[PDB]
Amino acid sequence: CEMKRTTLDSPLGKLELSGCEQGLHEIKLLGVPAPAAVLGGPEPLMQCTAWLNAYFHQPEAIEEFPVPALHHPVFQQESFTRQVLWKLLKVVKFGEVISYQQLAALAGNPKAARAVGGAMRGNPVPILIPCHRVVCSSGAVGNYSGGLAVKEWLLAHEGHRL
Ligand SMILES: [Zn+2]
Repeated sequence: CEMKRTTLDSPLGKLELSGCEQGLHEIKLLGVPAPAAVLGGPEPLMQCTAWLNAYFHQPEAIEEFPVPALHHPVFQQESFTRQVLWKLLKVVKFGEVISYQQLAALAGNPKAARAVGGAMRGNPVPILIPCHRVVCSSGAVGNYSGGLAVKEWLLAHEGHRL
């Protein structure tokens, strides 16, 4: 699993994308459309770069971009966390939101909202797997592993009045 990396500047700051031939491993926030610092394969990395560029700069076409394969260890083995992440990825689209409770139910256990909240913090590929779209049943934005301001920027970017 030879790890390759590249960096992509964005409205959220420099994003570090890492992965291998088998898939995208992580999207990390290090703190005008920009190119990835290092061009070329592996394929999942190039796909992630194109996806992110579209998400930030050509959002109307986001559904057109293929989602790269994921190979971070969290996706390699079965677990409630993986079930949660995959469900979120598959169901909650651009402009949509879901409560921690609804996602828990989706994952098969309506009473596991806290575990769902914990699962969000174990998400290695934010934005792509929209942990920012998981919010409070009260209407509040809710906590975010990457900070409230970041969660609010993403939600505002998707049409929310924030
Ligand atoms: Zn890998």
